[PDB]
Amino acid sequence: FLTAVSSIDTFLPVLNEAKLQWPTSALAASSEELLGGYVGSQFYLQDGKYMQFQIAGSSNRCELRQMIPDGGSEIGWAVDDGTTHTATSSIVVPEQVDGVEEVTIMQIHSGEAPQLRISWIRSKSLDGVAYEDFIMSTVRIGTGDSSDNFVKTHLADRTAGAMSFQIDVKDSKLTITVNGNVVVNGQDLSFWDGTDSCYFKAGAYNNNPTSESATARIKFAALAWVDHHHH
Repeated sequence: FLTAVSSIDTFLPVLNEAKLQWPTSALAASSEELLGGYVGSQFYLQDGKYMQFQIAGSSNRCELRQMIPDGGSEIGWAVDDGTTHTATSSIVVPEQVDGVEEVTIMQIHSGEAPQLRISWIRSKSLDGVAYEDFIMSTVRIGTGDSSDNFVKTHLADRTAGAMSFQIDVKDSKLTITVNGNVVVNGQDLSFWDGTDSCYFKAGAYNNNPTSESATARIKFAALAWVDHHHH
């Protein structure tokens, strides 16, 4: 039988501040249900240690969505509200099966668009350099579809072992730290000033697969939204 993520202590803080969306943006489990042992093949505890997300199908997802703690409603914050917004994680990205091409593993999202996606990607060229099997950041600096709306950055080659991520947003600037090294230092997010519906997500969101049957799989060793106000 599948073991529930809430059966150990590691992920209780974040489960108290999230809801699960699966297999689309539809609610699959409230915070209370996650703390109460919600479990399925899409979301279970692997190796007694990892919060494992699994999803197949183009644009489908199995993702935690940040919520107000202790049974609260949807959170929304702004990049320019003056507070530091921080997410941390430690992620094992296994070798992905054939047909999986890109998996988004953390996001900053608003009602209508992703400000930031961190994704694993099988193969891509960036700025005239071909990269394989790597982690990338995609930042939106507009809502359009042309390449001037995006800032895309190679963060790191995928490792077999856990990779740690920290995302900080403060005063309309984004910092991304990977394995303790600042890789994205003060990216401008001021396009989004005034949008007060932003929130963190994490999990697996499957992008442009070549088979809708192929299951993406991501293992989290740690995940938290870090509150700088301690309220």
